Amino acid sequence: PSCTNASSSRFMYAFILLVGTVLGAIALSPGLQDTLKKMPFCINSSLQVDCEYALGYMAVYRVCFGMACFFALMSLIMLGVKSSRDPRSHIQNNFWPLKFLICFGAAIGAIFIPDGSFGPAMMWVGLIGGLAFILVQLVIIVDFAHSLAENWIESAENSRGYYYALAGVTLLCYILSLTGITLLYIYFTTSTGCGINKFFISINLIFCLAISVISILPAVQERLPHSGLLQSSLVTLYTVYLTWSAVANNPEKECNPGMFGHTTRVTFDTTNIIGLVVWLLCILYNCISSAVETEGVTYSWSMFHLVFVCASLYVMMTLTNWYKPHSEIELFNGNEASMWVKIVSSWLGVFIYGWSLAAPIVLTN
Amino acid sequence: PSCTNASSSRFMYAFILLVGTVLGAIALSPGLQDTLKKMPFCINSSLQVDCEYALGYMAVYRVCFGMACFFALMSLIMLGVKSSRDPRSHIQNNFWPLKFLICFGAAIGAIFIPDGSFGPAMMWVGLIGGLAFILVQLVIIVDFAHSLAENWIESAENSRGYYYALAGVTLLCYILSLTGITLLYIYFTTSTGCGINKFFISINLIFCLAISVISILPAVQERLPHSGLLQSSLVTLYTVYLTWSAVANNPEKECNPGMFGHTTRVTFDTTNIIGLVVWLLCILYNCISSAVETEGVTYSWSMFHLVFVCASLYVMMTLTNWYKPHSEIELFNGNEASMWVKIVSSWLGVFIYGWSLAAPIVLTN
Amino acid sequence: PSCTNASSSRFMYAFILLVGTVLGAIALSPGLQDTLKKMPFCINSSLQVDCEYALGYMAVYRVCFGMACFFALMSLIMLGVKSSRDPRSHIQNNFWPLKFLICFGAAIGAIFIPDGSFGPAMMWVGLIGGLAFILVQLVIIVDFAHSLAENWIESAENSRGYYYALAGVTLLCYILSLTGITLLYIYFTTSTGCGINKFFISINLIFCLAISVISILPAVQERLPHSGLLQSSLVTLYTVYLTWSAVANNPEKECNPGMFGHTTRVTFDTTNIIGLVVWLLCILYNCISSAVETEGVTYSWSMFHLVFVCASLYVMMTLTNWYKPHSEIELFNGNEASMWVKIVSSWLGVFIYGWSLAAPIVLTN
Ligand SMILES: CCCCCCCCCCC(CCCCCCCCCC)(CO[C@H]1O[C@@H](CO)[C@H](O[C@@H]2O[C@@H](CO)[C@H](O)[C@@H](O)[C@@H]2O)[C@@H](O)[C@@H]1O)CO[C@H]1O[C@@H](CO)[C@H](O[C@@H]2O[C@@H](CO)[C@H](O)[C@@H](O)[C@@H]2O)[C@@H](O)[C@H]1O
Ligand SMILES: CCCCCCCCCCC(CCCCCCCCCC)(CO[C@H]1O[C@@H](CO)[C@H](O[C@@H]2O[C@@H](CO)[C@H](O)[C@@H](O)[C@@H]2O)[C@@H](O)[C@@H]1O)CO[C@H]1O[C@@H](CO)[C@H](O[C@@H]2O[C@@H](CO)[C@H](O)[C@@H](O)[C@@H]2O)[C@@H](O)[C@H]1O
Repeated sequence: PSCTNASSSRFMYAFILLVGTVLGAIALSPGLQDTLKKMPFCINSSLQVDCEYALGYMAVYRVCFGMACFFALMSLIMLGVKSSRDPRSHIQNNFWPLKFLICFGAAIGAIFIPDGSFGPAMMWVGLIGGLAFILVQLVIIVDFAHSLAENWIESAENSRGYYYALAGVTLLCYILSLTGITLLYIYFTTSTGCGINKFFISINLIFCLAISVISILPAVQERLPHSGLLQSSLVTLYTVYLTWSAVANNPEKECNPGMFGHTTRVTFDTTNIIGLVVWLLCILYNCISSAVETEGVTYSWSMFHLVFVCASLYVMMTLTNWYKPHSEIELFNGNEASMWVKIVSSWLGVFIYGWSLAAPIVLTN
Repeated sequence: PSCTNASSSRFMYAFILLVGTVLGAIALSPGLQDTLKKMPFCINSSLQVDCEYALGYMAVYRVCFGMACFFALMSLIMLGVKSSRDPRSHIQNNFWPLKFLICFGAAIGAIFIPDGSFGPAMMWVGLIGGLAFILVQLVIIVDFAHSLAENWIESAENSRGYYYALAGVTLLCYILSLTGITLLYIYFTTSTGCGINKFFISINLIFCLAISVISILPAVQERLPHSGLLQSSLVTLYTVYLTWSAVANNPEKECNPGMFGHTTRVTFDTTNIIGLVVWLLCILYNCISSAVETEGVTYSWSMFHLVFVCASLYVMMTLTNWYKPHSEIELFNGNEASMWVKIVSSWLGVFIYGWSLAAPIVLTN
Repeated sequence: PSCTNASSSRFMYAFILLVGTVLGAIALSPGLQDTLKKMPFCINSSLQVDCEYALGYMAVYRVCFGMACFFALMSLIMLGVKSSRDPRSHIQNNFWPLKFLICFGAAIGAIFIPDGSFGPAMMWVGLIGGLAFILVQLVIIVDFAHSLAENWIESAENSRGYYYALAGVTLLCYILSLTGITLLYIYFTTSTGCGINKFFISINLIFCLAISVISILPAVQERLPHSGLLQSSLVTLYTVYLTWSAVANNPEKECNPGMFGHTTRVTFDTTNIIGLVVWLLCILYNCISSAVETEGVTYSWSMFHLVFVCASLYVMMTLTNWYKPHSEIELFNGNEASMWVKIVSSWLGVFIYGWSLAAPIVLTN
């Protein structure tokens, strides 16, 4: 009755966000839209280089602003709700076409916003939202790892069917992370040119070893028996991903060969694909009867919409490769304020996991 | 059954007003529509300067007139209702697409109204509606402040979690208001040129201090214990906002540097954004099971629609920056009849709050 | 169940008539449609002056003919009904989109009717319908005045809240009527040129004084205590309105300064706006559970549709300012057959009220 319709609503909102992202990403195609994008919002006209070179980025900004506003509004409405008997529960579950048309309407109206001062404000808002959503998806990954490891250990160790896979998953994740760290050492640093990259990569490797060291010692396993190695494995893979994605945006042509060492600067590579896939997996696991974010409500109706606002901003930032608006083309898709945010996010996430796993042991002895 | 559908209707009307405002504001874009707006309603042709320079303003007038008429009509229908069993309750809750199409139909029909005598009449109607809605939203803000302060004081003071925030909110609002009053002193007045601004700002500061002085004395707190400082803080912030918005329209180029000291005169700044945000918050708090505006009806079905008529007129005025139609471009977006209305509204609002807070104390001793 | 759906139907028919009137009045715009109106129905071509000068008038005729036919047909169907159990009750309440599409379909089909002999026949039909609907709305106004005066006197005189308003309404209506009669004396007559206007205005003033004299004497109040002054006040205001609207169409350039003393002759002034507002108020008060026009039916299903036919014809006539088709432009929007109909309607209405108020007193003594 009520619960199944509420969960169907939780999935309908995910479908809304998905349709919005797919519609936003149809832009920035190499030649199929970069000439069509000249009509919609540059009729108003360091501004000229941005209107002339990167059109898909502006289109993505104007599209995702609409979804951010829609989900912020839905968060403001569903504020203070206590039980499923409130009259506002009736508007969250029934009227779907109105919601679709409002969301898209907002996108179409926002596309008319001219350029000149809209860029940088949204860059800062996107940085904040990206930090928030990175931390949220780290929490989701940790919860999923706990659940999976516990389930396989409890249900499978009576047999030999899943134990092999239980070892193989963590072995494959470790070898992927190690090959990735070696590829970083090989490519994204020189002999004596860039030291900051040799600092970032090395300190992330140190944290990724200390985390798996602390995750196994028996004093922690005494409280919960399933400390295992899978959790630390998935976490270290994710942290290596963030290390690579953060070093990718180094605004120094001395060493960085990614972009620095052409009629456009909009690019789409394997990095963005991996990012979107991890994003989608986290969003779907958030909606499957989970709160890893009659009387009583399972999930707070406002925190859910706030999480979707953060997710929409994260998509805004990751589809545009975290660039700085109104910058000359020689700088070419790299800013300095994004790498620090990403790497501080990675460090805070490693701290969160290492603390939540071994807080009382350190508090006592 | 009945109540949940009635509240869903109260929110559907807010969605109607929101869609109308968003559609009205897509106009007045700097170059994306100012050339398209030449066909619709100037084919008829101090009138020529208005048709040639400010097209977005006329489009906004013609759009918002339709919503004003629609909500006035809905107010006239739902007149005299007593209980939820009347046959007219069936038409207020069910037929939504007809209502959407009637409202938009009215907008599309009104866009055909030619120029020449339509402007000034609507300017006066908009002034009256703006006065009414400013006072309404002041009442809503005062009620919200009472509710929030009472809730936090009663539920939180047993702990230390919210007391810090209870002090921080009022501290932040006070520092914002003080920095704003200082910025007004710095910018919107000269040494010896404009004295009327040094009068308005100073007298508003005097009222904003006396209000917080009276809000704290123990004789008033004897009746209600939660007199506090949050109410006076939010009220003084709102009054400083109105002081700034009223001084912005001074029709004197001697001192005012806002607009006085270009192919168009339609502008959109941070002032309009703050105005629209406060507007939206007040409209949403009006609809959340509140009447701060089986047998018996919670809210009078006609007063609600009258409040929405006033709200639509207020949007009409604030999206067009309160200008005077059919005025030469040198005057440039400033009239004299708006500043007096805004400031008299501010003074009457301060009087309303100061009276409602300390009426019986003054009546007795 | 049945009653609420029947009343919703009574309001849906009013919405149909409103949408039809709004669509008909979008025409006759000064330049926005007078060039577009050259294609639709003059491809067929004292006829040429009407096709060349007044296009909005013909468009309004062709539009309102469709609604007249639709409501006449609905009147013919719902003939002889006795109870709410007849099978024809099922078609009056359910199938709305079909009705909308039939009505508009009829309008679109009627727009194809060519010119040459369609004008004058519809002028005479419109005169008859206008007489009928003027008398109907007079009856509605009298009933409303009785209801309002009785309600305020019975519920309010225990207090002092509404007595002031009960006097103020009648005072304001009297002063409006007197200023109007003086403005007529000043403007619409000369010193010795037009005597027929000095006859009409003076005799209407005499009737409007005698009516208020008879409405107060105690012999009439003996039967019903609420004879009062409000009824006579609203009635005399309405009669002064009809006097002004009838004198406006005097086909004499000697005195009349309204139109007599330009590429078109279609005009739209404050007269038409007041007319449409009074029309809308009467139509809405007709539908609010009233018959001022299980077993048993409250309102006769055929008389309602006949009243709407008369209303549609009245709108047809008042949107076109009661002009004579196929007349030379020098005559310019004034005919002689309309003023007599309007003024005879006014006199018959004053007679109806004066009789219904004081019939038995005169019959006995
Ligand atoms: C829920 C809310 C729904 C809101 C809907 C709003 C719809 C707004 C439509 C906006 C839009 C299409 C783009 C839409 C993008 C949508 C993206 C959707 C994405 C997801 C799917 C309309 O395109 C217009 O194009 C015009 C081309 O002539 C037509 O003009 C016809 O002839 C006219 C002769 O005067 C008549 O006047 C008009 O009547 C006619 O028609 C217009 O009819 C037409 O509307 C904008 O197109 C633009 O095209 C350019 C010429 O390429 C226009 O001209 C430029 O303007 C100067 C300004 O400074 C420039 O400096 C200059 O270069 C140039 O002069 C622009 O002005 C603008 O119009
Ligand atoms: C629920 C109610 C629904 C009611 C719907 C009503 C729809 C009314 C449409 C109105 C409108 C579009 C704008 C609509 C704006 C909508 C805004 C919506 C906003 C939210 C989304 C129709 O545009 C017309 O444009 C014409 C252009 O030629 C076409 O003419 C075609 O060829 C013809 C050859 O003779 C045929 O005769 C016709 O048959 C053909 O088709 C018309 O077919 C077309 O309809 C008005 O456009 C205007 O365009 C201009 C030329 O730019 C027209 O010419 C001007 O008029 C003089 C007058 O004095 C001017 O002095 C002069 O400069 C010029 O001569 C205008 O007259 C007017 O037409």
